[PDB]
Amino acid sequence: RFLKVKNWETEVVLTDTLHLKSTLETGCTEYICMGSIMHPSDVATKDQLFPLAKEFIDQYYSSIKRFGSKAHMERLEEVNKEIDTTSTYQLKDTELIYGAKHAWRNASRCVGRIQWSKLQVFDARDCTTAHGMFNYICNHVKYATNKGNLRSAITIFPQRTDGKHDFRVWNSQLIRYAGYKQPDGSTLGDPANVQFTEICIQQGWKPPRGRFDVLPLLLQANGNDPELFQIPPELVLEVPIRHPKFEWFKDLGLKWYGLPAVSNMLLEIGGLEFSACPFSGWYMGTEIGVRDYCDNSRYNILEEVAKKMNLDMRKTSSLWKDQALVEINIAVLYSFQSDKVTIVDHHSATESFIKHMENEYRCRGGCPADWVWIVPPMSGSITPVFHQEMLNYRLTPSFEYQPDPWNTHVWKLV
Amino acid sequence: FLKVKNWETEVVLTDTLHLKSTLETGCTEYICMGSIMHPSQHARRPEDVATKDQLFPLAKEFIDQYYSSIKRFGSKAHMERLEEVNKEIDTTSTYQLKDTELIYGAKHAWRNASRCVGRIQWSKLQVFDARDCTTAHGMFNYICNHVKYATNKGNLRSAITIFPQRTDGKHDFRVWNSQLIRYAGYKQPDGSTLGDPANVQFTEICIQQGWKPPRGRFDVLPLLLQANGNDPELFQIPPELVLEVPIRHPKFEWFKDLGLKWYGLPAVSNMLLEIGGLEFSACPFSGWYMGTEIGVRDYCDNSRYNILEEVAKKMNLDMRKTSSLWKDQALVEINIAVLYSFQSDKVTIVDHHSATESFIKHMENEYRCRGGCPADWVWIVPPMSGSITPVFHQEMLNYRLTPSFEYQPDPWNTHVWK
Ligand code: HEM
Ligand code: HEM
Ligand SMILES: C[C@H](O)[C@H](O)[C@H]1CNc2nc(N)[nH]c(=O)c2N1
Ligand SMILES: C[C@H](O)[C@H](O)[C@H]1CNc2nc(N)[nH]c(=O)c2N1
Ligand SMILES: Cc1cc(N)nc(C#CCCN(C)C)c1
Ligand SMILES: Cc1cc(N)nc(C#CCCN(C)C)c1
Ligand SMILES: [Zn+2]
Repeated sequence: RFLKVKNWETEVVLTDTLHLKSTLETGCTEYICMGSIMHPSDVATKDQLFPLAKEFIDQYYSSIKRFGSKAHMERLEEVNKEIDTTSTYQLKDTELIYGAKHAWRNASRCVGRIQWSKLQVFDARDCTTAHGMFNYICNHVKYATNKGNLRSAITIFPQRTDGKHDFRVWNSQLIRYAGYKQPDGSTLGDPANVQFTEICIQQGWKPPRGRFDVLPLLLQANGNDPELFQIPPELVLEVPIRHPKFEWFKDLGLKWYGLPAVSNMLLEIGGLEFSACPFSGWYMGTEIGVRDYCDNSRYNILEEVAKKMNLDMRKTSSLWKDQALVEINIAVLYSFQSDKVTIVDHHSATESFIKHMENEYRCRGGCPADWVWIVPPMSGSITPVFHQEMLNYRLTPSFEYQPDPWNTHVWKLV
Repeated sequence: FLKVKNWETEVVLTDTLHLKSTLETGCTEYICMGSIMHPSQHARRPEDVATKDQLFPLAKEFIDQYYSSIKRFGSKAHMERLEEVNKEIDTTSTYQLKDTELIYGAKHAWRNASRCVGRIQWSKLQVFDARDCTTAHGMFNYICNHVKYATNKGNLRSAITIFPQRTDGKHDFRVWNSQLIRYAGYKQPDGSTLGDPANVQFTEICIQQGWKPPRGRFDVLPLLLQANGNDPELFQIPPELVLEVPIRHPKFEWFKDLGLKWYGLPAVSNMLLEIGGLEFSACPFSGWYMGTEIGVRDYCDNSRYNILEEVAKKMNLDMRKTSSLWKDQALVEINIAVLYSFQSDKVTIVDHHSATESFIKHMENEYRCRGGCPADWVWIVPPMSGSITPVFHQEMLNYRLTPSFEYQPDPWNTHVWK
C-alpha cells in the first residue's frame, strides 16, 4: 500500500510507504482525530523486550547494508543471551549513535530535522552519581555552545533498569530562567518555571529573585534523591535583546539564553529506555519571540511593547498585538545575529524542512510530520509548510514524554 | 468519554458527542491524516441511486434525529413520517424533506462543520427553499435574491439557498462557480497571470462559453448555472447587487494607489449538502468574512494575488533576507487595511481575534448542552499570528457528524456536454 501527500502551493505529490513500518499509536481512531491533543494516550518483561530488540538490530544492520550477515546473526544471538540472563541488554556504541540520530530523524514535531545526521553523541552510560552527571552536562553545554557557533549534541545517561534506579534531569531544559510568584499575585521572571523554582528553593537554592535568574541543575542518579548544582556562569551564553530601529527596545531589559537544551524527555532505542538524555540544537526565532515572550502565560510583553510603539490598543481590529509581535521577533533575530549566535528564522527553517521532507520521501519512503507543531506560531500561511500535506505516525527509536519526576519520586532523606 | 484541555486557561471539557460519528476521518490508530485536505472517501450511500436497503436506513436515522430534537421520538407524527418515507422510496427510489426538516438539516450541517470558526451563529441561518426550480434561469433568480438578501446593504446576513436534490446523477443541479462572487484570472502572453490565479481554469470555460472578458485584475465572473443536468448557462450578476470594498490603510496614504478591492459577500457554491442520505449538489451558502481570509490567503498566498512584494516595496523594508521579517511586517499592515476598509464602509467583517474568541465560547456552549463540538484545529487556527489567538492553545477533537457539507467533484470533470 501507498499513501499520497500533496503540496497545494506547488502541486508536488509525494508517496509514503514508510508508514507501513509504524509501531505504536497516534492516539487517533478510525472515527476520531486527536491530532491537536498535546499528550494523546513499570518496565518491560523478557518476552516484550526480545521482539523490540530484534526489530532495532535488524534495522541497524539493514542501514549499514549488512542484513543477514554473520555479524548481524551473531549480534542477535548476543542480545538474546543478555536478555535471557539479565532481563536487559547493552547497546554497542555504534548502535547508540545510530539510535540517537534516528530518534531525532523520527521526531515528527521537529522542524529542524534536515540536520539530523550531524548530531554529536556523548555516551554517559558509565555515570553513577549526580556529580558525574553535572560534569557530563557542563562538557555538553561547553561543546554545544562553541562560543556562539552552536553544535547539536546529546548526552545519554544509563538506561532504566527496574524503574527504581532512574537517572533524571529534573530541569525541563538545561538552561531556563526562574519564576517567582509574588504576594500580590504577580510573577517575577518566567511563569512557566514557578513550580520547578519552588522545588529548587526547598532543596536549598538561594534565589537572587531577579527577572532572568539562570536556574540550578537538579540531577538524579540511580534513583537517589536529586542534588543541586550551579552551572558555571561562563558556560551560559546569553543575548541581550535590542531592535535595529527602536532605540527604546533595549530599555525593556530583555535577554535570552542561546542554547535550547531539552532535558525532560525519554529516549527509546530497541526497547531500552534512556530517561535522562539532554539534547540541544539552536533556536528558531519564534520559539523565543512568539512563545517565550508573548504567550499570556509566559513573559507576556505584548502590552508593554505596544505601548512604546504608541499603538491603538483600544480595539483588537487595529491588530496592535500582531504589529508588536512582528517587531519583537525582528528584535530577537537581529540580536542573535549581531552577537553571532546561531539562530534560524521561521521562513528559512520551514523552507529547509520542505527540502528535507522531499529528500526523505525519495530516499526513505516518507517523513512523519506533525503539521500542528511544524507550522510556526506566527505567519503560518506565508511559510511553505502550511500548504504541505503531512502524515503523522510513530517510528522507533523515538523521543517520548515522561512524567515529571517530582510526581513519582519517593524521597529518602530524614 | 474523551477530554480536551485548554493549555492557557486549564479548562477541561469532556466529549461524549463523538459516539455519534458516522464517517471515517481517514486516521487510524497508527497514522494521523489531520493535515490531509480530503483524507477520506467514506460516503454513506454509493455513487448513484441507492437501493431501498441503502437509502432507507439513512433516512430513518435523520428522521429519528429530527424527531428526537423536538422531543417527539416515537410520536404519532414520527411513525407516520417513517411510513411516508418508506412509501416514497418504494415508489420513487427517493424521498422529499418537509420544510421544517430541511431547515433543521441545513442548520445542523453548519453546526457540524468542524472546519468553520463562525459556528456560534449556526442557528441564525435563513434557509431559502428552491426545490421547485427547474431551469438555469430560475436558478439565477433564486441566486440574485439570495445575494440581495444576504448583502443587505452591508449588514450581512447568513443564508443558504437549496436547489433540487440529486436523483439519478444525470439530472444534477450545479453552480459551476466555486463562490457566487469571484474575480477572473487570465493567462498572459509572457507566462504570468492577471487577476486571480485560482480561477484561471474556470475563467477559460466562461470565455469558451461566450463570456467577453474585460481582462482586468478584478473582473467579477459571470454565473455558470446547471439545472436538471443540462448544459450550463452564463449569467451576469447585476453589479448593483455585488458589494465591493476599496482597500485603503488608516496610516499609509499610498495604500489606496495599489488599486486593491474585494467583495463583501463570501458565498460558497460548490459544496454538497447531505441530509438523511439525500444529496443537494447545489446549495450556495454565505455569511461574512474573517479579515484573514482576504488579507492573508486571497492577497498573500504565492499562488493567489501575491501582493507582499508590492506592499513591502512601498513600505521601504529590507527585502534582502528572510530574517528581516519583511513578509510578516507587510502582512500585518495589509490585514489592518482590510479590516479598516470594511469597517469604514460599514460592511460586516470580523477580525481573527474576535472570531477565535467567539469560537472558544461556542465550544464551551456546545460541550455544556450537546456533549461535544467537532473541530479541525488545522483549519480553525488563523493563518497569521496563530499562538496569540486562544484557539491555538485549545485541544480539539475532530469527527464527522451528519447532516453535513461535503466536497464534490468539479462538474467540468464529469459533465458530458450536449
Ligand atoms: C538543530 C537545530 C534544531 C532546530 C532549529 C529545532 C527546531 C525545533 C522546534 C522549533 C521545535 C518546536 C519546539 C516547541 O514549539 O516547543 C522542535 C521540537 C522538537 N525537537 Fe527540534 N530542533 C533542532 C534540533 C533538535 C535536536 C538536536 C533534537 C534531538 C536530538 C530535536 C528533537 C526535537 C523533539 C523531540 C521535538 C518535540 C518536542 C516536544 O514534543 O515537546 N531537535 N524542534
Ligand atoms: C457567519 C459568518 C461566518 C464566518 C466568519 C465563517 C468563517 C469561516 C472560515 C474563516 C472558514 C475557513 C475558510 C477557508 O479557509 O477557506 C470557514 C469554513 C467553512 N464554513 Fe464558515 N463562516 C461563516 C458562516 C458559515 C455558514 C453560514 C456556513 C454554512 C451554512 C458555513 C460553513 C462552512 C464550511 C462547510 C466550511 C468548510 C469549508 C471547506 O471545508 O472548504 N460557514 N468558515
Ligand atoms: C492545543 C495545541 O495542540 C497546542 O497548543 C500546540 C499547538 N502547536 C504547537 N506547536 C509547537 N511548535 N509548539 C507548541 O507548544 C504547540 N502547542
Ligand atoms: C495542507 C494543509 O492542510 C492546507 O494547506 C490547509 C491548512 N489549513 C487551512 N486552514 C484554512 N482555514 N483554510 C485552508 O485552506 C487551509 N489549508
Ligand atoms: C533541541 C531543540 C532545539 C530547539 N530549537 N527547540 C527545542 C525544543 C523544544 C520543546 C521541548 N518540549 C519538551 C517543550 C529543542
Ligand atoms: C459562508 C462562508 C463564510 C466565510 N467567512 N468563509 C467561507 C469560506 C470558505 C471556504 C470554502 N472552501 C470550499 C474553500 C464561507
Ligand atoms: Zn488524526
